[PDB]
Amino acid sequence: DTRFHSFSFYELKNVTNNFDERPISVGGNKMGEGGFGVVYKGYVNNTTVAVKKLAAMVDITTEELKQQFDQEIKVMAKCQHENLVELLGFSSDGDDLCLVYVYMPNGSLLDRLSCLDGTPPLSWHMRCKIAQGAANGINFLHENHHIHRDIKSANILLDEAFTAKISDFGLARASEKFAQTVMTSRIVGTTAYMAPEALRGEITPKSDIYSFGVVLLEIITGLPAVDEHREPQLLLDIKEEIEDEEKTIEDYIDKKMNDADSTSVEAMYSVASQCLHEKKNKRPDIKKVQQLLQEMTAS
Ligand SMILES: COc1cc2c(OC[C@@H]3CCC(=O)N3)nccc2cc1C(N)=O
Repeated sequence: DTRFHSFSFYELKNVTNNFDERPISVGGNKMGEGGFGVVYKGYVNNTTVAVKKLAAMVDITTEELKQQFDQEIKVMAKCQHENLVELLGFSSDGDDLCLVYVYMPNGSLLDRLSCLDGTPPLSWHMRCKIAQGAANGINFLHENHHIHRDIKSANILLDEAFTAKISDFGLARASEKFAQTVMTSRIVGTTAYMAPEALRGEITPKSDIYSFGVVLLEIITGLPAVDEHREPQLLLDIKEEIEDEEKTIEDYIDKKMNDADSTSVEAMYSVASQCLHEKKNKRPDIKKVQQLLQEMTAS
């Protein structure tokens, strides 16, 4: 139960060069974006920070956007951990709602897997630490009775040491009876990562495990979760191709690595495969996932 800094909108507007939407690669301040806002690089109190300015980028109301702003703050006040991005403050005065975070110099796992802007590919050694760190962050959330509901590589940020930091808690849901699955009338999340039961309205921590399985496939292959000009379009379908012996995990391993070994790659794939079980009750819990990922690098 934390209390955060309250920033003025105009200081955040000033330190981000009037919310310069041009990418940093061309002299702007934009680091990235989501369906609910744009992230800008800022400089407050000599400290580099990230400023997420909330906007209706997809079909969403002002009231729903304010609820996600409040929910992010509420979750960040309760959940502080090594593998969760740190909220420094917020801005609720003036024109837009802003959320200020600790600066993540290596951006998102999605951007690093795609080598966006010419960044060097992540080694298998770094990818293993990222998978372990992301699982430790999800474990902390589930231990504190929170369901993220939007686990994906755009929501796994990378700090100055490539430590994984789960981000975007605007859709997170608390549950005193952590088990006991409930339903919602507003289905939210990212389609390419969503569990079948989440697509139907169910709210359960088992859906976070399924989404994490898609993230593990992106880590192994370097492929995005969805690509409309690829066969298969959805990355999750490669699990079925491998099960039906049409292909092997070796046919899909990211070629942009030089230090992957068959044993640890097959160990990570086995975890991803278990996470992606269509029946939610057959998936492992996050504790089991954490254990399997630790055994993957043990020697
Ligand atoms: C929340 O803080 C950041 C979000 C970044 C980002 O986000 C893409 C989506 C939208 C919001 C989200 O959480 N994921 N892409 C690239 C770089 C980012 C850096 C930070 C940062 N803290 O430096």
